[PDB]
Amino acid sequence: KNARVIELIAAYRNRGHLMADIDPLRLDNTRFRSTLWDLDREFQRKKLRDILSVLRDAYCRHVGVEYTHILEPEQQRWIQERVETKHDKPTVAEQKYILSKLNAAEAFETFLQTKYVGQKRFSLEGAETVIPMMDAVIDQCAEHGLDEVVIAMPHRGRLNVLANIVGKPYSQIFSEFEDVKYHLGATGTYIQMFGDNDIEVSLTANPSHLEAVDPVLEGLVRAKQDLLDTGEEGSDNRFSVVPLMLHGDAAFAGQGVVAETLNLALLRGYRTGGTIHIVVNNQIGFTTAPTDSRSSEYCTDVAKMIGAPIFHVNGDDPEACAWVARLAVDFRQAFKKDVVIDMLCYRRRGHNEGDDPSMTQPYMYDVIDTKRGSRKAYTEALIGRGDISMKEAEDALRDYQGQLERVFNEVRELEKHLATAVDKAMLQRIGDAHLALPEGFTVHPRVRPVLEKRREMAYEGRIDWAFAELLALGSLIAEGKLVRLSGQDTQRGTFTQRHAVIVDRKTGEEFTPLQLLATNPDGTPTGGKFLVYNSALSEFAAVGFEYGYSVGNPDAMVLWEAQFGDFVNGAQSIIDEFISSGEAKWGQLSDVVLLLPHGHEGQGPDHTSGRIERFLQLWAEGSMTIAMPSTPANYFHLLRRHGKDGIQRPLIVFTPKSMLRNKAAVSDIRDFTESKFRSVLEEPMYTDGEGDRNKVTRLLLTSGKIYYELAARKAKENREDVAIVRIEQLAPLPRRRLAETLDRYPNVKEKFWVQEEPANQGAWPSFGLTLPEILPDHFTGLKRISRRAMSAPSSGSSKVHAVEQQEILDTAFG
Amino acid sequence: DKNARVIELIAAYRNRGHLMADIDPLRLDNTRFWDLDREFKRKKLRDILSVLRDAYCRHVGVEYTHILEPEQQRWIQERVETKHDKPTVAEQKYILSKLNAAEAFETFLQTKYVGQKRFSLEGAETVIPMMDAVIDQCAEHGLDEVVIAMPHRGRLNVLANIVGKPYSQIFSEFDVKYHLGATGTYIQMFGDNDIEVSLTANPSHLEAVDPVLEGLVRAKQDLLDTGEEGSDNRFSVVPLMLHGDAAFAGQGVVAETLNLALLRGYRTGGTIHIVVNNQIGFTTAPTDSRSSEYCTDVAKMIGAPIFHVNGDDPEACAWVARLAVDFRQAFKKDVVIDMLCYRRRGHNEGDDPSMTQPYMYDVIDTKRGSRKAYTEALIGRGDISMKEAEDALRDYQGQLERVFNEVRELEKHLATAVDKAMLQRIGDAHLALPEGFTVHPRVRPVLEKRREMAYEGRIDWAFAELLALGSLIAEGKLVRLSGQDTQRGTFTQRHAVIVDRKTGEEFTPLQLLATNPDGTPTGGKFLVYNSALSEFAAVGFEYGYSVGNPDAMVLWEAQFGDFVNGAQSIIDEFISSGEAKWGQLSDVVLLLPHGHEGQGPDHTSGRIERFLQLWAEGSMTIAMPSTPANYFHLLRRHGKDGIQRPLIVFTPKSMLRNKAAVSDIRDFTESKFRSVLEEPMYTDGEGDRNKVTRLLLTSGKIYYELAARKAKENREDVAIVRIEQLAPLPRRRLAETLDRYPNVKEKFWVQEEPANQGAWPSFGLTLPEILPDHFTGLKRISRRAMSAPSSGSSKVHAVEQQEILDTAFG
Ligand SMILES: Cc1ncc(C[n+]2csc(CCOP(=O)(O)OP(=O)(O)O)c2C)c(N)n1
Ligand SMILES: Cc1ncc(C[n+]2csc(CCOP(=O)(O)OP(=O)(O)O)c2C)c(N)n1
Ligand SMILES: [Ca+2]
Ligand SMILES: [Ca+2]
Ligand SMILES: [Mg+2]
Ligand SMILES: [Mg+2]
Repeated sequence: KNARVIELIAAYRNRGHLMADIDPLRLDNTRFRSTLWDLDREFQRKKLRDILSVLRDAYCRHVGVEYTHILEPEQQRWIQERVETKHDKPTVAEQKYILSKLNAAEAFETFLQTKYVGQKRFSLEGAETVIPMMDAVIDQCAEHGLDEVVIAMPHRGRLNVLANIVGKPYSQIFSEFEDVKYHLGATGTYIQMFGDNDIEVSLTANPSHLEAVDPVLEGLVRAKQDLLDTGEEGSDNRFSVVPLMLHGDAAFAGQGVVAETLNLALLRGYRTGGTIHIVVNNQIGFTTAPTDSRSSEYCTDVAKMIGAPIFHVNGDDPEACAWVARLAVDFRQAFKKDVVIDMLCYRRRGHNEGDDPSMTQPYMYDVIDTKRGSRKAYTEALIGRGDISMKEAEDALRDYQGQLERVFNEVRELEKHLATAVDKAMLQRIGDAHLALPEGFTVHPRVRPVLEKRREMAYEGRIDWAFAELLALGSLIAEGKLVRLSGQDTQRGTFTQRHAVIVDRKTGEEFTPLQLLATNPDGTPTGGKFLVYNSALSEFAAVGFEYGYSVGNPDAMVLWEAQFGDFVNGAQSIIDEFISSGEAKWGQLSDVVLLLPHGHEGQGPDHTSGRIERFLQLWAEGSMTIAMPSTPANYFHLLRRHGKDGIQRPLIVFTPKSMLRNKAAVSDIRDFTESKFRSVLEEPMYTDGEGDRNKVTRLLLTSGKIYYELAARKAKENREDVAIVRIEQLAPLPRRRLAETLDRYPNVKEKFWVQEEPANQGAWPSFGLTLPEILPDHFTGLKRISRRAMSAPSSGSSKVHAVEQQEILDTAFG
Repeated sequence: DKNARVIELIAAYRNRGHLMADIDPLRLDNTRFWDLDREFKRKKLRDILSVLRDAYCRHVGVEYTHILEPEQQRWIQERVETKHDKPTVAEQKYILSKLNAAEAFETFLQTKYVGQKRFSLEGAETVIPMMDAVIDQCAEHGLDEVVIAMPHRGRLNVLANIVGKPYSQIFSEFDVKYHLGATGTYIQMFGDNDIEVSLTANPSHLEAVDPVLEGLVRAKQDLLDTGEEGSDNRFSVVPLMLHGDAAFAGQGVVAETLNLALLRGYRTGGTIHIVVNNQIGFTTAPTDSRSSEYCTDVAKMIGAPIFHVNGDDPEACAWVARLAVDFRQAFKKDVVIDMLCYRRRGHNEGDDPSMTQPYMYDVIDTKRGSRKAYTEALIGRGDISMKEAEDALRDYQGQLERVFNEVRELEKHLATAVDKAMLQRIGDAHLALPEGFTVHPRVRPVLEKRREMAYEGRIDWAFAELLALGSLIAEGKLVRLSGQDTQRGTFTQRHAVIVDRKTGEEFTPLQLLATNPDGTPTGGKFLVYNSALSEFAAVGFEYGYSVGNPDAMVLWEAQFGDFVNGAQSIIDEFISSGEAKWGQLSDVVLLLPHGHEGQGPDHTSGRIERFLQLWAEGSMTIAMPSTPANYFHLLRRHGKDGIQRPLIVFTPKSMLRNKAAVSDIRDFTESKFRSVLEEPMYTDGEGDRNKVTRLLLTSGKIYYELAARKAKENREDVAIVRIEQLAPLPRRRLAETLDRYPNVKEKFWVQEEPANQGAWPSFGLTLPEILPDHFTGLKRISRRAMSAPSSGSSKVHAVEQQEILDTAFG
């Protein structure tokens, strides 16, 4: 008998959610339809009837709890202790407060659909309970003494969230009201009703691409946490900035970025101490039914990927919704892990102004047509339960009418109205840091020569690309800058060149040489820090995270590195919707750096190109800086200029692979100490040697590693009639420097743009059209030397690659 | 109290025994790890506990209590909680012969060639007898084919020891081999059945092939009349998908693809997943690659059973592979096998993996391979004699010599028009409702207007599309059309499926064209679905479907072309380049709603400039038709041309309801696709081509606005020529048309898109070089260059649009 009871307890805890009354529409009738002497028997010693009543109340009323999939027993125990108790009914005051939030939420919706045209698509009607729910989340975060709640959400109810959650005045929200308002960021202050705390509340900008903002929000919150010295990189472990992420049911189940972002939730490089997720589950996706949208019971099942607790709650019960919101915040604070709230509700209107939703979902909309709103339902229920008197209900309807008038009236009143050069001692310090190992640290035998070579380079020169990068980042840290660098295998470097983190051969302990530069020789901190991580195997979420990190902390140097530039197309949505366009669309600024290894080396179409042509196509005046440096010193100056220029603008860098180890691609100490970034470079024989520019009749214009091959062919054949000029900064085109450089070769009769990439790729598609237009006296007659146009970045054969490369060199010198 | 502790103990093993199972061959985590003769309800507690420890805490970690279906939990419980009969000596020797072949292959690959370390299967060889068991069990069920998708690790070993490709084929001109497709036949060793085994092509982008494989299998399943769109529920084409641990946890496409597993439009009857879990991703440790216990935790999204298996136990690995196939057959749902193993070598030739993972590699350095381990284990247990072990080693040696010798020996050596009757039949089909069907009051006028357009003309875009698809079905073609809200259409224009107002039953008017008037089938079919809210998986699936059935007409529709960038990896790695890279052909159609209408930067552009940039001769067809009839002929040409080539179409939004954008019946019955269109006043009216001094070249809906301005101002001096086919550029038709306007003094390319977008970036550079006698001096009229596809303000949009029209006629 006691064995059947234990199995019955487990059955309610595991599967009671399959029988909970969570759907306000009750669309599926089969949901519910599909001994007595044992009830008074005692089984802590409690009667079976009391055990069963606690289980039905906790798991089979208006909240479906999914938590037995959680692997941590202490988390399962924490939930079952809070859920399996006799809960004290809310005070009438708390019920009246929740009703006032529904009053404000519904008053906003009535106004939005009555005053303006084309607002049906944004309607929160049938889902208004999300407002007292969000209110409870933020109020509970303030109760925990947290610093800020950052929200990311799509368009549904966004202006309602601005007014009733962020607390933006109507004068600001409806100022010159057309749709861009549905994409902009916002900031406000939430002041507790029944408490004495306040908390900052912000909303991040986003495109119409559903869920694409998810990893952006995480990076933004992480940057804010790092600044407050809270969380993973902080002294305190309160993670005092809370991500509050809203979603729609169809998008949450279908978009891959959701799983990529959930995958970041506990990573040392990306954790934000747990995100509070709210899915506005109106059980429809435009005209699409959930059966065509997902292959699982709930739209939230993806959250089981990280063992997150899931609460399915009935949107027509705002008390249960507010209670679950507060429980979610307490779980997040206790375990620093994500909590998912699935609010079952409905979409009162069609998807947009034209849509009659009974055309495609007649059964659902015949049931929706019998529904009174959550506010009228909650007021009527409170009257029935004997919770409020007829007078108190009339006062509630008066408060609703007052809110409605206030928004109409207020909107009516609104209608009436630099050097980057460092001293040599900085280079020496960064070099010495590579040999300043912790006491008893055991360096891997193959890493030790790298550390010694770096000390040698810092004092004697011949500085390679990999060290030049760390000299730039280390000098920024010494000057007080926060530097965050990440990507796939970025700590060591894909080409075993970086070693930003070195690993103890015996203990596995990590040592970060550049972190020593965060402390001055006197011992005081510089205010700077080096944060370097290996990312998860993701492009979409990792790029979105780094973009959001730079938005969150504009003073940080933020770099994301692709394993090979060819994989960055996995993050195309972030490049198109945020990086390249966020500034022009929303006035949102980012200084994020994307490092994209690029170059034709015969390793195939997925290990050759960062798609220079695509980034040049996205570019417009002042949107991004695009570069392909050919020397370590120039890369050093490019990064230091980027971090010190006081301009928040993304930087795209096409970085080398084999050129990392090209013995000709090295720089002198004086290039770091007495020079600056050069958008255009000339051959050293003309700037520092005995070369004669006046002998040149053929000018080769190029970018990147092909320069060294062209220079080696020029040297082999003693071709004084040919000069090679490098365009280091591809965008904005350095018009003036390019004009000035070309003027010093007066006997040029022919000019060629030379590139490794196919004719429909690389810089030619844009340069071939732009250069003869911006500089007609220099580039009229400009011809191309490249690989033939191809549907792939390169051939799949290393043999075909070598022949094509030799054809380019032979044509250039033909 | 005693019995109560026993039930709680049974539940703990079933729920959490996998946390204590000896699954890791390396045993990296050390922290991982009397009353018993009393009978319980009748078995002794010691025998109850032994069954539980063997089932859940030995070399297999079973995760199944998260499954919501109780019959699935029961089915697993019953097969895993039994005293299992030890495999026959013939089976153990067979598993060892597969490990022998697998290891001999690896020794050869790493000894003969340079640069093969990155693809080494050393430490993970047990995946070969595991895959062998999967395919053998599929053959035992009498299934038709197993289609594999995998990344590069052990790919050539799979070709030789699974697909059964000869060494002469594998090492011919020997890295493109690591990406190509392959087909073979698997013949059972101890059975009398055979099964086809194929491998699909893939880029280096890990997991990107996942939805491609599902689409390819579904196309094959539809062809064999099996599964969702078939007579039997066998789903006799099985997807076998391999993965790496870091990519399976980090790539979003995995979740998007798992999300398709039970959908009516995308289900393949369950996929068998094998994760080669070597507990590393290049230099990255699992604690930096995922936020959960297992790399396979994403599979809990669809309640899939998960089996964590020790790669050093090939018997347990082969047993789990067979159980997985039985589960898939019983429940038509995905099964995930997490094979714990190790990566013996560095990620590549340069890598000393102890630089970044010294503890793991000091433990790997003590490991003998799973072959030497399994041979020694078979001697110790007394399952094979010393002689049989020597023969087993003689078999390895013999397999090694054979591959060296065979590769050594290798080194030495049409009209698209339809008739009036066809148009009328498609119009009439819209009114041929099933008995007792109740049409929605707002859908009924659409059905009656279509009958009216079929007989009287003024055919709009939406009907012209269905006229093209419907006529192809009547001719016997399989038409598969899908995308977000595609059944109704995003702009409420398609109504390819209509819903009974009273019962909710779906009716597909075009499906009536799959049956001849005599009652016999045409062989054609209309498969139309609302997709999940995915771009990456949905586009990958449709691409895969076109590969799987080259005779099918496959169309994927973006809600707005602006969202197709979510599928950029599929566009770049498969659609635009699969033919040139792997010789893999696809006739997939992408329909991208496009046009400047003031709805913002995410509801304006399908990024024409990006598709034109990807294009190279013979890779794709790119079009932006301006008339319903020209769109009809474009789709008909595409489906009937006998060429497998992707088609990119920039489709209208407001132009769907533009009263001037309608076609006559004669445009369907007596014309063809026109790559270049002239104004009807010159081809059919009283317009004089010799009066023209200014030529406006354009594409798409802006034509109607330019024509309206011409008509308002009676501008006989200006002509508007449309480029309907943007790629390949219709060079001969363009020259021929322009030669008909001899007094042209100036030419302009006119477009709605910003100067750095639309067709201008490519046309501005390409038109003066391919046709210098016509386009030298070509000038642009467009929106200014922008970092976004458009302004976010409808007011700015209107001003800019008027500026374009005023410049064109200035
Ligand atoms: C990435 C992306 N794909 C497609 C769309 C087009 N779209 C807009 S709303 C919608 C349906 C959304 O359903 P759901 O996520 O349940 O949200 P709801 O509108 O019901 O609140 C789609 C497909 C989009 N905005 N973003
Ligand atoms: C989409 C994508 N991103 C990045 C890479 C680069 N890459 C190649 S192998 C590797 C690590 C793979 O780890 P895992 O998935 O565990 O497979 P394994 O090599 O261990 O078999 C990465 C990140 C890739 N090929 N594809
Ligand atoms: Ca800057
Ligand atoms: Ca074709
Ligand atoms: Mg929805
Ligand atoms: Mg791995």
